[PDB]
Amino acid sequence: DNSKKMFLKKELGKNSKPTFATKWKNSSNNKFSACIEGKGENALEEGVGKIYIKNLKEQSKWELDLDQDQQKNTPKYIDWFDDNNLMVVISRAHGTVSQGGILYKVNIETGQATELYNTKDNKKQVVYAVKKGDKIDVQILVYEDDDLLESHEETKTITVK
Repeated sequence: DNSKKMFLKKELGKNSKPTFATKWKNSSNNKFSACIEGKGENALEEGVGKIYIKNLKEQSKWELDLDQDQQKNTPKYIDWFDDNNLMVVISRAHGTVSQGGILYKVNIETGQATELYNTKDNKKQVVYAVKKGDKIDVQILVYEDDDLLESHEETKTITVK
């Protein structure tokens, strides 16, 4: 596979619960639920956020942490890809320009991640995505130049397997 162990699965106590997270987005089959803890209600606060997952049936709780030596990157936007994987946007943890980045397919159990949309341009950031069947609508924020004073948005529909 063209995947890398980007995330570390860390089990959590039954008493534990997020205190500064985005709203819980349920899985399509309503078996699981996920959110980003550590960056506020809309993940706009600075810092390295953690993806919090909940097995609604078994009442289990765990977190997916970005395996990194320095606290530079963070999950910025998450949504469901299927019943076992998430769509995760990984952006810089600090700064005012870092609204988006690269879109990945992340396994909620193994933390194994594969790219879905990488623009290979730091002036072109994936900010979020919406999936409907085999198609994903990817929003990209394009900055015109290195001054980062002028931007525009794009919608790109990608086909998946």
